[PDB]
Amino acid sequence: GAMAQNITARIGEPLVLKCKGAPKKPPQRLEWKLNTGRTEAWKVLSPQGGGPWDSVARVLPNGSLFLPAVGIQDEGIFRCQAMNRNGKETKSNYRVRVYQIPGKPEIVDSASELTAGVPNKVGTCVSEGSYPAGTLSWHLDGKPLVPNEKGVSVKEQTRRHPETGLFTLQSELMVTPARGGDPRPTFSCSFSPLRTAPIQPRVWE
Amino acid sequence: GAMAQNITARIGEPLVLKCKGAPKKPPQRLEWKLNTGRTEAWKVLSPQGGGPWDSVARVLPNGSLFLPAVGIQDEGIFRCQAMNRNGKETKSNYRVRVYQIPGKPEIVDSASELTAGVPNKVGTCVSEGSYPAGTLSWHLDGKPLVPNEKGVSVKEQTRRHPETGLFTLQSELMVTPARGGDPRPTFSCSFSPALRTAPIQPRVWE
Amino acid sequence: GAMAQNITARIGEPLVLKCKGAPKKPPQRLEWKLNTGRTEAWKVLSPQGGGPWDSVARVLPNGSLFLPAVGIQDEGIFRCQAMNRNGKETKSNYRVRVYQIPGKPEIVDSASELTAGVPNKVGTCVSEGSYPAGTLSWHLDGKPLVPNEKGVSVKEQTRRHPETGLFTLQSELMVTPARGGDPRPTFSCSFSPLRTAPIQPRVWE
Amino acid sequence: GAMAQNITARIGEPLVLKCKGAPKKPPQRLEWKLNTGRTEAWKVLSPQGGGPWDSVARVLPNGSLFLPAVGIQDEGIFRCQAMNRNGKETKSNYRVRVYQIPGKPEIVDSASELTAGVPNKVGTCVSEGSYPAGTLSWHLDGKPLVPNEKGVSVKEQTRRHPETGLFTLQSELMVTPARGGDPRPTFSCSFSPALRTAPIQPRVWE
Ligand SMILES: Cc1cccc2c(-c3ccccc3)c(C(=O)O)[nH]c12
Ligand SMILES: Cc1cccc2c(-c3ccccc3)c(C(=O)O)[nH]c12
Ligand SMILES: Cc1cccc2c(-c3ccccc3)c(C(=O)O)[nH]c12
Ligand SMILES: Cc1cccc2c(-c3ccccc3)c(C(=O)O)[nH]c12
Ligand SMILES: Oc1cccc(Oc2ccccc2)c1
Ligand SMILES: Oc1cccc(Oc2ccccc2)c1
Ligand SMILES: Oc1cccc(Oc2ccccc2)c1
Ligand SMILES: Oc1cccc(Oc2ccccc2)c1
Ligand SMILES: Oc1cccc(Oc2ccccc2)c1
Ligand SMILES: Oc1cccc(Oc2ccccc2)c1
Ligand SMILES: [Cl-]
Ligand SMILES: [Cl-]
Ligand SMILES: [Cl-]
Ligand SMILES: [Cl-]
Repeated sequence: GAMAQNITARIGEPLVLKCKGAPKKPPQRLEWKLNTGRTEAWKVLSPQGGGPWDSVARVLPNGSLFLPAVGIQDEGIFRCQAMNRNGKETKSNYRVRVYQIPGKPEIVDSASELTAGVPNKVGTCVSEGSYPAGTLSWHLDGKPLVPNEKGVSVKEQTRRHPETGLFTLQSELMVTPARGGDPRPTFSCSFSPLRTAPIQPRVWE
Repeated sequence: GAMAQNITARIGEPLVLKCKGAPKKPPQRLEWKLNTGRTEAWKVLSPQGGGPWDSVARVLPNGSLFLPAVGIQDEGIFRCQAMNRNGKETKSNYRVRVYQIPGKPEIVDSASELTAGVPNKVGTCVSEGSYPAGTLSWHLDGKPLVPNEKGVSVKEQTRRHPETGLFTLQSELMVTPARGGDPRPTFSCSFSPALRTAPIQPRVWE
Repeated sequence: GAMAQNITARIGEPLVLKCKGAPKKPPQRLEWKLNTGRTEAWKVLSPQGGGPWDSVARVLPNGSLFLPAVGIQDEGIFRCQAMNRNGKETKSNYRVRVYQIPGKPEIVDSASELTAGVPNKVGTCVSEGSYPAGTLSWHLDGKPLVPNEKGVSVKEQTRRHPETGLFTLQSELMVTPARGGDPRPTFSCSFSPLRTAPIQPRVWE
Repeated sequence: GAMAQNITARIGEPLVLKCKGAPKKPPQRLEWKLNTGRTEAWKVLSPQGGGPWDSVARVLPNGSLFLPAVGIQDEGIFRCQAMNRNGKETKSNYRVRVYQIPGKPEIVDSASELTAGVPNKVGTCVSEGSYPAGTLSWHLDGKPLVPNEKGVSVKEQTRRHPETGLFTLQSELMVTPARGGDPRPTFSCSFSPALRTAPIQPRVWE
């Protein structure tokens, strides 16, 4: 596309996009065009407004575009063209990316004992309400644990809320502990674009 | 994919999908899996149910899957696997395609007079509330008018309702009437995937 | 989107799109913009050309846009803006939809005998090389046969060529013939957006 | 979907996916199913193979699935079901995500002088050949520069190669230098999903 300002917009929150170069208040010669999950190619929005789009996005008195509560379908491109009192045309181009932060992840199941030298199910971590999905990461004593790296295995499931579209992640960690290591290791789970309480199992030689 | 029964489901209407080979009532060994606009790959649904999915699709006592009101996002694939009393497994595979019929199309503007031998704007037709979009067709004396036929030109605009996702179509017809033709032709507009407009009958000058 | 001319373009065939209002030959003040399966939002193409896009679409001397062989990814929107010798701006807007016609469908398996009053597998029809997929229809004595209509059952499979993206369809027809009907019915299969040879089984009362 | 091993596969490189629990060599009771950019829902692949798919993915003697050179359209889900000698079934489920690393980013234009207290165009950075697109980040004296921070503005353009589908990024940085700061700041550009540019060191006037 064209040169644009990247905007990250949280779902459920308002968004105001500036129409650069527009007169401070009406009358203004300006037009907004957007191409999002709600449109078939470009949709034109004018200061007059009207219709179904008045429930979604409206042009404010200062010419800015206002969305009262961003949704997944508002991802896309938003552009304004305005004329100033003289007659200079000014363009504003925005690439809008939407997101949602999940709740704190939690460990829903965990082993209290691990046996060194054999594979063990360490635990299951769940995260609810992210957009886009993201992924869950595991940590050992505060250091990242790399999946499928000869001893560490991670499997993950992604499910979508049928109405909101937000993602729930469920990740399972298996480890083969090395003999002669820490007997009370600390494991934790985090959401990769917060972190869980650490679980502290016992390891046997 | 696999061999499936094609199902067409109207938006807003209920849908019942049969789980072939399931026992008539509980207990039943059966499982539904669906992959639609609402899922990340396959979602498993069981007779027990529960959770957010109970507002969208639930397994009935006879093992069928029931959606109270189909939406655009229910397009996709729906499968059941069941075991009968004897113990034979039976699979059911459905490809669900969703649609909505628009209201009757309307002519929102039309010429009352056309001049033969020059291009004329005949009229504008609008259709609201289709899914998928479809297209608008023009007719002259009950015969189809083919766009871009050296004399017939058609332009069309498709807009999407920002909350329902249903389409509104707006089509403009221009024609160059041939000298020595019908002086009172009849034009009509139709929705193409009743649904035809009242005909307009302008006057043509030689 | 905006008011556009709908263009249907066959895959593998050239496409020429007119830039209305452009001067007949250079120099011309004109610009093409396209948004297709090949682009991230709008891509601008100029008469000078250059780069990777010269293998796909180029502006001709008369200002028209030329694609030597349309592919699936050329579906989308194509627009031109030009200035004439005076200075009138003219816009051209095209919505391009791509397709491919399959080969003649064929019956790959068929019953030679049907028993009235019970379900029978009548036959299997295959169509190769369509885009978009389309569907296969069955006919009895030249009349359409409606699927899942208490006596008629149709199942269909759609597969995609891994490299070309063209679709292969396979449809199976089952019928429960009505007692006291035609003893030598004629069935045929057709591609719905040609037709097969009719199969003519024998029916028993 | 279901519980799966996440696999990251570089475009143009081979990929081997293990069919867990399959016998080491034929005969094997196993089946692969994949749903990717190349398929309409699930495609079944067998050890026998054959057809157009033999140019893309084939089952090896040990039952693993092999793709000689991954492409963008191989993103998706790959599953195996096998039976061992005893007779136990084992399933393998993979979620395959494809990527490509761009070339080293470059500064294609830069200011040699900046004026404190006014907005200045610092430079333009370009990255070619990423998948998915990614983004370009700017740094000042090794610290991240946050866009739209009342004084820092960044605009970016993403273009797609019309035949390979790989992305080219172009990012422009503008800053309003604060009076009384470093007179020879160092700016650099980096690719964000080595891959950092040489730093530019303009002069700033008070
Ligand atoms: C490249 C670029 C950046 C910012 C705005 C625009 C507009 C536009 C937006 C609203 C109204 C009229 C024109 C256009 C166009 O459509 O030509 N291009 C733009
Ligand atoms: C090819 C085909 C047709 C109809 C149903 C299925 C199921 C299934 C559906 C629900 C529960 C368990 C299995 C599967 C599978 O997943 O193997 N394949 C199927
Ligand atoms: C609504 C409509 C119809 C046909 C062409 C255009 C262009 C355009 C195309 C190429 C170059 C410059 C402008 C624009 C725009 O971008 O404003 N809108 C258009
Ligand atoms: C949930 C899950 C994990 C891994 C493999 C499978 C298979 C499968 C794959 C290839 C062949 C036969 C079955 C199925 C199914 O289709 O039921 N479900 C699976
Ligand atoms: O929608 C509107 C409302 C008022 C004036 C207007 O005029 C412009 C058209 C295009 C670009 C800039 C200005 C457009
Ligand atoms: O975009 C919207 C959507 C709904 C209503 C609306 O009208 C307002 C007037 C004053 C304050 C806030 C909103 C504007
Ligand atoms: O035929 C099947 C296939 C898979 C599982 C199954 O067992 C279930 C019973 C109730 C609910 C969900 C699953 C029965
Ligand atoms: O790409 C080009 C090449 C030459 C002239 C030109 O000037 C225009 C810009 C936009 C619209 C119409 C004309 C654009
Ligand atoms: O769009 C293209 C693509 C490849 C080559 C090309 O150059 C030609 C010159 C003369 C005749 C035909 C083609 C134009
Ligand atoms: O474990 C399985 C699951 C499904 C089918 C199967 O039998 C096949 C043997 C060879 C090739 C394809 C299928 C074995
Ligand atoms: Cl899901
Ligand atoms: Cl729209
Ligand atoms: Cl397929
Ligand atoms: Cl592009």
